Amino acid sequence: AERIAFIPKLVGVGFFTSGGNGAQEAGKALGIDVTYDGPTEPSVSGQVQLVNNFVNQGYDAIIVSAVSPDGLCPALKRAMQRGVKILTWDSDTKPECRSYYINQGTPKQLGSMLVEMAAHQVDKEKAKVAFFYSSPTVTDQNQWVKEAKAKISQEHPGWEIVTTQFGYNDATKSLQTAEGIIKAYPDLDAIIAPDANALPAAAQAAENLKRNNLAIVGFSTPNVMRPYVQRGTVKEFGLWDVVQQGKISVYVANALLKNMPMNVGDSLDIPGIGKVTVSPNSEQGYHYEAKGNGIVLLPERVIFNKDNIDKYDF
Ligand SMILES: C[C@@]1(O)OC[C@H](O)C1(O)O
Repeated sequence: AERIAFIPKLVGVGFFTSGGNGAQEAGKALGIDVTYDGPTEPSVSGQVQLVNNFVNQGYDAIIVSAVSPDGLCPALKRAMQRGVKILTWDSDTKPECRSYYINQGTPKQLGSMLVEMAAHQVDKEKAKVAFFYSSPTVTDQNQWVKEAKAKISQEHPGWEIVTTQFGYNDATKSLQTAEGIIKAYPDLDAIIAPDANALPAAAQAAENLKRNNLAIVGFSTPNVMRPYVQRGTVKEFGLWDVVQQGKISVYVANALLKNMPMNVGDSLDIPGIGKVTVSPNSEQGYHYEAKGNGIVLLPERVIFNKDNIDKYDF
C-alpha cells in the first residue's frame, strides 16, 4: 500500500545502482514497494518530470538526489502540499525544499578527505592541482569543492589550482576533458576528481597518455576503480557504503510514515547498522532549521586502496 520513490541523478552509473539496490532491499524488509527510476541523463527537467509523475500517482514518499539545488523546488513543495514525504540522499536540494537530507558527511569532512588524500600523494608543498567533477551547478560536489579549495588555500598555499573543468556525468565527455587537462597542463601534479565518472576517466586519461608521477584521488565506487588500482594508476581514493545510504534513506522515510519523532537531536535504530541521528542543517553550512527537518549523517566514510578494495560489495 505504501510506495516510496527512489530517484538518482541518472541511471547507468554504478554508484546509483548500488544505492538503489540497498533501498529496494530495505523496502522489502519493511514491506514497502520501492520504485527505482531516474533519467538517462542528469537534467533538471528529467527529475522534475519524474517528481511530478510519482506525485500524480500518489506516492507516499520520494527520495531524490538533486542535480540542482533550486531546480526541483517548485515540484518538491507541490509534493509536500499533498502530503508526499520528501527526502534527499547523496545530493541535497535547498533545506526548505525538502525534509531530511541523508548525507554521507559534512562538506568539511568530505572536503578534508579530498585534500588529505592529495597531500599524501603529492608530498610537496609546491605543486599544481586541478579539480574535475560533474557539473558546476550540482549541489553535493560544489559544496565539497568550495570547502576543499578553501582548505587548500589555508593549509597548502604553495599549491596552485590551475584549472577546474567538468564532465557532466558522461563517460565519453569525462574522458575527453580529463585528457585535455593532462595535455594542456604538463606541470600538473595532481587531479582531484570528486565524481564517480570523473575519477576513473582521469585514471584512464593518465594511462592513455602514459603520464606517470600524477596523483589521482577522488570519489568513486571500488567496482569501477578496481583495474586502475591494481595497475597502480590510482593508489588511493574514497567513498562510503552507498548501499547502506540507500538503506537508511528508506528507513528514515518509513519513520516519517509511522509518525516517529525525528527532530534535530532524536535518534533511530536500524537493523545491521545501529544508531543514526538527525543533525542540524548547519552541519552542511545552511542557515535554515525547522521542526521535522534535519540531516542524517552516515556513521562512517571509507578510504580505499590496494589492500581493502575487495572488502566491500555493492
Ligand atoms: C559519489 C559521487 O561523488 O559520485 C557521483 C556523485 O557526484 C556523487 O554521488 O557525489
